[PDB]
Amino acid sequence: PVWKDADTTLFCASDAKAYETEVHNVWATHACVPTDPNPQEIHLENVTENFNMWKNNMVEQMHEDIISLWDQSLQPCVKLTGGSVIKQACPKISFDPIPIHYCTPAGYVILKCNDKNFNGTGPCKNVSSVQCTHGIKPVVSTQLLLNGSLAEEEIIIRSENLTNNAKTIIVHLNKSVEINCTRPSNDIRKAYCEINGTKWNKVLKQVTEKLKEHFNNKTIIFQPPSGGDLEITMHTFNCRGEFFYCNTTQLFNNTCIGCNGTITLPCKIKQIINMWQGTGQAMYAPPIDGKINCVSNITGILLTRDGGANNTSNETFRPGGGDMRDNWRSELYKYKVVQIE
Ligand SMILES: CN1CCN(C(=O)N2C[C@H](CO)C[C@H](C(=O)Nc3ccc(Cl)c(F)c3)C2)CC1
Ligand SMILES: *[C@@H]1O[C@H](CO)[C@@H](O)[C@H](O)[C@H]1NC(C)=O
Ligand SMILES: *[C@@H]1O[C@H](CO)[C@@H](O)[C@H](O)[C@H]1NC(C)=O
Ligand SMILES: *[C@@H]1O[C@H](CO)[C@@H](O)[C@H](O)[C@H]1NC(C)=O
Ligand SMILES: *[C@@H]1O[C@H](CO)[C@@H](O)[C@H](O)[C@H]1NC(C)=O
Ligand SMILES: *[C@@H]1O[C@H](CO)[C@@H](O)[C@H](O)[C@H]1NC(C)=O
Ligand SMILES: *[C@@H]1O[C@H](CO)[C@@H](O)[C@H](O)[C@H]1NC(C)=O
Ligand SMILES: *[C@@H]1O[C@H](CO)[C@@H](O)[C@H](O)[C@H]1NC(C)=O
Ligand SMILES: *[C@@H]1O[C@H](CO)[C@@H](O)[C@H](O)[C@H]1NC(C)=O
Ligand SMILES: *[C@@H]1O[C@H](CO)[C@@H](O)[C@H](O)[C@H]1NC(C)=O
Ligand SMILES: *[C@@H]1O[C@H](CO)[C@@H](O)[C@H](O)[C@H]1NC(C)=O
Ligand SMILES: *[C@@H]1O[C@H](CO)[C@@H](O)[C@H](O)[C@H]1NC(C)=O
Ligand SMILES: *[C@@H]1O[C@H](CO)[C@@H](O)[C@H](O)[C@H]1NC(C)=O
Repeated sequence: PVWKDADTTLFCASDAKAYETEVHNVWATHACVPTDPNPQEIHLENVTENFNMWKNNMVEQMHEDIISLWDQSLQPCVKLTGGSVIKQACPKISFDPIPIHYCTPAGYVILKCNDKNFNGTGPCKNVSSVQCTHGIKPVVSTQLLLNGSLAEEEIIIRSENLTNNAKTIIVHLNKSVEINCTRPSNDIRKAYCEINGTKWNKVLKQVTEKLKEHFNNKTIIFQPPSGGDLEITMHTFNCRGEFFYCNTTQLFNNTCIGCNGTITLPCKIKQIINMWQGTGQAMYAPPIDGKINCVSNITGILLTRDGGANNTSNETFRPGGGDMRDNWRSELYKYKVVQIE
């Protein structure tokens, strides 16, 4: 029972159904193995281990997987890409992510931090050892993290360096907030998201208080993004194959901390997309017929702190996103691959 930090090629596992035509099920059918039937972790009594969620190769390996999955499934009619115009089919596919597990080969094990207040960086006291991670839904989105896990007690603030304003902050919520997005049946690209306002604003209240704990009680100010290409300025996600862009100004600007009802965010289903996998534009086909609906859980927030506010008494935070590696980070944060012996 000796180990050291190391990186190896992992393998993936999932409860995919071989009959299902959903693209995540197909990709996991040919690319992952069945999940462990009898998994079990080994408690490491009075062992303290150092983790770093911002420098973890697991994240890059999952990222490479999700790039491959999307490359094979969600494929665009036209892909303007650094001067090329690769054209191809874009059949309306079935899209709904399933949990994926990340497993070590023989000779390696993953270490899992069970400290219920772990912030992703430095020491962990209650350390367990596993062979596979839990099932992680690979939900691509900006500004808001959806379908995710929740912090087990206090709202957790994750960052590689909180005093460096350039490094993204991940708010890990301890209570989810439902966001219910609909494109009603047949402007066929107009859509909207509904969110409970009292819930959302109570949770933003709590986030404010946490950030106060992290910033010497400086005043905390929320604002929408300041410049961006649309995938950043708007909450962008995929609903049954369609790319939704949603204005979140009503979430990051009324402050509202007589306002307490149901927030309705306007949204558009875009066709031309700035891809998150790599630089380039992808053009898909117009939306499917019928009502397109997704009821997701908001479980985390991607935030960028404003710079140059050192000599002021405020700290400004704006929703961020773009690098999906942080999206996988928000779930992989408690894991670490150690080579055995
Ligand atoms: C570092 N690496 C280089 C290439 N890259 C980009 O260039 N961008 C820039 C682009 C606009 O500027 C926005 C991109 C983005 O997040 N797109 C996106 C597409 C679909 C969905 Cl559903 C979504 F949630 C997000 C990020 C990724 C990061
Ligand atoms: C450590 O985490 C494990 C995982 O659930 C569990 O035994 C318990 O929460 C913790 N154990 C102790 C002794 O605190
Ligand atoms: C949303 O959150 C609720 C309560 O936090 C949970 O029971 C439910 O499973 C979550 N939904 C999804 C799709 O994870
Ligand atoms: C969430 O964490 C906050 C601390 O930021 C705490 O005050 C609150 O009671 C927690 N709520 C839930 C539902 O866990
Ligand atoms: C994370 O926790 C460690 C140890 O408690 C601490 O050194 C580090 O500053 C923390 N980071 C954040 C962003 O709270
Ligand atoms: C965090 O950011 C500040 C500001 O840029 C920098 O001075 C400091 O060295 C950073 N921390 C580390 C550990 O590099
Ligand atoms: C979501 O929104 C639609 C349209 O407003 C509504 O019919 C539905 O009841 C809402 N809730 C759920 C869980 O779908
Ligand atoms: C919103 O959730 C809050 C709980 O904080 C509750 O008071 C209310 O029932 C919900 N509002 C609606 C319109 O469902
Ligand atoms: C922040 O303000 C609270 C007031 O409730 C105080 O107890 C706490 O010491 C303050 N912390 C810092 C770091 O200023
Ligand atoms: C979001 O809506 C507000 C008005 O409610 C508008 O001022 C803002 O420009 C919109 N955001 C974008 C990115 O268009
Ligand atoms: C919200 O901030 C935006 C700046 O992007 C601006 O459109 C608006 O004035 C602010 N909110 C209100 C209620 O004015
Ligand atoms: C969140 O989970 C629900 C329940 O499976 C799902 O219907 C929804 O599409 C998910 N959200 C996203 C953005 O995938
Ligand atoms: C702002 O303050 C942080 C830490 O106090 C420092 O690292 C950073 O360089 C400062 N930025 C400027 C522009 O002075």
